Amino acid sequence: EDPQLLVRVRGGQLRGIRLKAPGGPVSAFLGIPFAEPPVGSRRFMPPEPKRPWSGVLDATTFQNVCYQYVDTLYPGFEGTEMWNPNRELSEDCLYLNVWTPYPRPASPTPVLIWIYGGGFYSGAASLDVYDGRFLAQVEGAVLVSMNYRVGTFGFLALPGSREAPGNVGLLDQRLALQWVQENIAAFGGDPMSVTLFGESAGAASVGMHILSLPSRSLFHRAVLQSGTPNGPWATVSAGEARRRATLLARLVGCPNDTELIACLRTRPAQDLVDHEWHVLPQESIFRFSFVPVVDGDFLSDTPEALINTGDFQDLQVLVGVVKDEGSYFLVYGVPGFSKDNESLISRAQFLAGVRIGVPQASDLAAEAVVLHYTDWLHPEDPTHLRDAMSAVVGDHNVVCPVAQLAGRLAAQGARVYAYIFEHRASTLTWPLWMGVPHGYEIEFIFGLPLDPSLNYTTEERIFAQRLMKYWTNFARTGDPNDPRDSKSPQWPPYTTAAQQYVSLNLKPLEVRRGLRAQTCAFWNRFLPKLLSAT
Amino acid sequence: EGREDPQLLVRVRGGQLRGIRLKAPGGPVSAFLGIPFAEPPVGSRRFMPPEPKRPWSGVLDATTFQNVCYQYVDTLYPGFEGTEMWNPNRELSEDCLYLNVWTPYPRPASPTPVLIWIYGGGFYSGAASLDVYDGRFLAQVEGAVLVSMNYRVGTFGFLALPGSREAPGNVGLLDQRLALQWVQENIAAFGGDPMSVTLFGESAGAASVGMHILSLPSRSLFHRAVLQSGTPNGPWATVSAGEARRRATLLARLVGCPNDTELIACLRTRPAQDLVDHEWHVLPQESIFRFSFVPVVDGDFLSDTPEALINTGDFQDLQVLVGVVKDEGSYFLVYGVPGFSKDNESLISRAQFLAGVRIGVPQASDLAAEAVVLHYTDWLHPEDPTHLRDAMSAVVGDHNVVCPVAQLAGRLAAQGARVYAYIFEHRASTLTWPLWMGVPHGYEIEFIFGLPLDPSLNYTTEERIFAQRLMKYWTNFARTGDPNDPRDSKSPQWPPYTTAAQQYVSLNLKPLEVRRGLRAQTCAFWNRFLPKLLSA
Ligand SMILES: *[C@@H]1O[C@H](CO)[C@@H](O[C@@H]2O[C@H](CO)[C@@H](O)[C@H](O)[C@H]2NC(C)=O)[C@H](O)[C@H]1NC(C)=O
Ligand SMILES: C[N+](C)(C)CCOC(=O)CCC(=O)OCC[N+](C)(C)C
Ligand SMILES: C[N+](C)(C)CCOC(=O)CCC(=O)OCC[N+](C)(C)C
Ligand SMILES: *[C@@H]1O[C@H](CO)[C@@H](O)[C@H](O)[C@H]1NC(C)=O
Ligand SMILES: *[C@@H]1O[C@H](CO)[C@@H](O)[C@H](O)[C@H]1NC(C)=O
Repeated sequence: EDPQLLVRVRGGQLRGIRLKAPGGPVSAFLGIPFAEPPVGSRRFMPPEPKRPWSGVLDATTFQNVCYQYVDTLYPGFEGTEMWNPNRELSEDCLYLNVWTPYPRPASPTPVLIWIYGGGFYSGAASLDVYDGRFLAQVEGAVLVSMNYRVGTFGFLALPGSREAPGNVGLLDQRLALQWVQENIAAFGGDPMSVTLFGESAGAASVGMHILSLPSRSLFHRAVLQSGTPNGPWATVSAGEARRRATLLARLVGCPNDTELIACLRTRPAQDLVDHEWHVLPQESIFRFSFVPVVDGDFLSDTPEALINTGDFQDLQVLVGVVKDEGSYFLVYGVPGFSKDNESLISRAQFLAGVRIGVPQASDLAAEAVVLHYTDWLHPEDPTHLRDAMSAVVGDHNVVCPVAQLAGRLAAQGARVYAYIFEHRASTLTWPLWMGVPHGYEIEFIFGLPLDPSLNYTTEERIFAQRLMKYWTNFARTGDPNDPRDSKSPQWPPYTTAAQQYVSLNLKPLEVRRGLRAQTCAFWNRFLPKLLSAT
Repeated sequence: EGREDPQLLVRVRGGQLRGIRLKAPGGPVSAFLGIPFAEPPVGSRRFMPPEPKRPWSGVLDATTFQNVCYQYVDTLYPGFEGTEMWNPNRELSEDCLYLNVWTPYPRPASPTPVLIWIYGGGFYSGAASLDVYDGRFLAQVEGAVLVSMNYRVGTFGFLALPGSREAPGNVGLLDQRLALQWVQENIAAFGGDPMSVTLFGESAGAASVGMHILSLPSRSLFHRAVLQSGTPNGPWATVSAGEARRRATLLARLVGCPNDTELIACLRTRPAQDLVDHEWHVLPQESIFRFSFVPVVDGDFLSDTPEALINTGDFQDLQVLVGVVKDEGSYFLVYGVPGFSKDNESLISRAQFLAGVRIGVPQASDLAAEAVVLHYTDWLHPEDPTHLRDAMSAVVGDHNVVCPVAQLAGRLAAQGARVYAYIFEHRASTLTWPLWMGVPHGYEIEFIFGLPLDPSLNYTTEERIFAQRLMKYWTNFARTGDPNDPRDSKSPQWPPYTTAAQQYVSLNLKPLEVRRGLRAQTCAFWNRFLPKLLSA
């Protein structure tokens, strides 16, 4: 019995496992329950706190993945399978993981809490890319990650109902946050220095915690990677959540809300997942059936309204995007695209793809997108059209929403730092045309290139080490720069005047100005004016 | 005759003429100035198509420029060469339908290509007699025969009660056409080749050239065309029958004139100046680069709209040269946009930019105007008064000239025409407008006509060489339909504009540089997006 691996938390005693990191050991406590299992009558309901337990709970292994859809577009392919569940699926999935230095930190250490992405329909904290050991060992950080409910289980809502109120996956995350405030000191973590970080739907999640008052006493800083609470996909209205929940119910033979929710609770988990992708209003990509709802509770108003009227004075945010945010999504619905060819498309296929990639756009608004993204010197060139399609989807769904948030936060007191991530992993199994796809910065921030068995280059290991420092410097101080340092390319704050951000690549930091400024003016200022007049 | 220079006596269809021996820097030229080509369009003839000039007895003196057609005279900046250089240099009269001819001295032995200049000035102003249109240098240096005609402007050329007999519209264009007919019948008397006539003009003059391309009866009267900083398509060069009628009727009321015959009859009783004094009061909006009396789509001279005609036309037999100056819009901003002045830097605010766009794009809805502001904003510096000033210039220039030209060039190329496109980017060293205005509308003309060759004018040596290059491109085009010299292979070549490659050349002090896409993205905005917005 190694006393470093034995911790007492409020609910009882835990035994962790000593893991090997490249430069030394780390203590890991995996599969710690933070809620009562949300099963049977507790499906669709807010999480309840975990009852205390007897003896010593075994926290040496990852727990089950929340019940979710599993991707089958390309069986066996690493590019898709690296995001699929790696533990058994279950509705009993509300557990969290903690990595700490070995021996445990002498003095209180900054805490980073990772919230995974996956469209609010998928994801798990057990995926290898989310491995906290490298950050623990190298940076001395305490790293925490939680499972939260996804799909119908986390986000099906009959708004105003007592028994399916909506947003329960966000309340799962909040309970884990509450757990960290109460327990993280036992691991050497500093509960007065918690940084949320996440990617895609996890970044949207982080933003929702910034915009929900109860969450704000549970952290101090935030990192939003490739995702925002504002934007086209991260929220639905109460009417539209009700519509989808009602249509899903109908699809599974169910059945007054009480009666409808009750019948849904009798259905096997897979029966719900079976009909998950039949409730969307259009043929679309980058669109997810069950997501956070503007309920007037967790979210007091729309994220747009909230970001425009918020006071962000004692907040620090790190935000950014990858170079090719849209590319990944094109192979999942747009005719002409595939990982297995160069996806050189016709102009006809481009016009069609815009209707799928901007599914809420009217005929005129779709036409304005096509005209803006056409290179009128090469209007029919298949490479330009393919790359333009990627751009439309990435800009609409991620870059322009990020730019808009960055600017509101900055304008309203927040200290903001922005980046574009431009390095394509040498190990990537997706084709060259997709570039630096959505999700492929995470492995560098988590420090996976430091594991020499993973076949990254020496430059990537050095690069990962740089990114780990920025993120953990930010966690420590709300500033990604070194306090004592190498020095003379400093990462400057993003402001609404200068609009400075940095390129994250194998070369030293480069400061640029304007995150797609002209194009995001199109999406953020023109298109809203268009369809609100028309 | 007897004691008189035998090289200056020529007979045309109407009778005998006496010209004048003028000095060009390189040697003498012959000029026959003030040749009547129509009956004076005065009295009962006002607003009516021109009648060909009846023959005269004796020898008509063709030694001086004749009267300028009655017109508005610019008052904005009195005594200032920037404005005065375009103002009338002879007395104003409705008796003004004269044309001018310049030829080598002695007149060429074998038939020479003819260039016909059609001046600009909004269809409300202009004269063939301005110094800037002086044909002596082209005649002397290139051996060209150059013709320039006066045509009626303002109400006198373009006021229309469409469908009427007494005021059918387009009569100023009919004046231009009669001159083209005159050249056909008569230019051989001067050594010009009637089977090789190339038109050219700037602004309204270029719109006019394009209307002759688009009008059947004019097509037999010339062989190649050159349109500088203007087009028949676009927002300002024509008006619908209904808008022409509305403007004519409003003007009539304003001068105290109530049946079209009765209305037009009463208009003919009014002093020419009364008409001029009210012509600016009939535009539908507060605007710039908009002109009250302009060609009308009558279903006669213009059988449909220029847009329809350029889209459905067969131009296989057409060789055309078209282009633009670097700063088409700057000039116009000082005649209407609050914030702008020739006497300061015109650093405007964002509020002044939005205001100006309403004036610069007068026919735009609120949504269209905001699309323009959003497109032209530098979102890295949205409040910077230097960019705002220059975006205001660009809006006006792109909407009214650059994108219509891009448009025309593409339709013509797509439909068989051999097209050559340029952008002119040299700012004359003698320009009196402020630097912020760049290379403004009309300031290439003096180089094409060769004024820098006159040492009394104080241009640089480099500017003289550059003028000689341009005169060669223009006359080579006139001669052959190709502005390149066949023997000179060392100089860089000017390639034709095509839809595939969209090539065009920069005209400046440096050798020709080929560029691709004449403002392709922005003109997609004006030519493809806004039209689709309009339908909704
Ligand atoms: C440059 O000169 C112009 C011409 O007078 C000035 O324009 C005026 O600006 C004021 C203040 O904004 C307005 O009230 C007027 O409407 C403008 N006059 C007109 C009719 O153009 C301009 O202010 C000058 N620039 C500076 C700062 O010296
Ligand atoms: C982003 N990530 C790297 C974390 C995981 C990749 O997941 C996707 O398949 C992206 C495409 C997608 O969202 O598909 C959902 C639609 N569906 C369910 C029909 C596949
Ligand atoms: C022939 N040129 C274009 C080289 C010079 C034209 O000069 C102008 O007046 C341009 C400004 C203008 O069109 O004035 C219109 C307003 N108005 C009529 C009141 C003077
Ligand atoms: C690329 O691959 C996809 C999938 O089979 C196919 O539908 C598409 O037409 C292909 N394109 C070309 C032109 O090879
Ligand atoms: C040109 O320069 C001369 C020589 O200094 C000067 O005296 C003359 O007035 C100038 N004329 C013009 C046209 O500017």
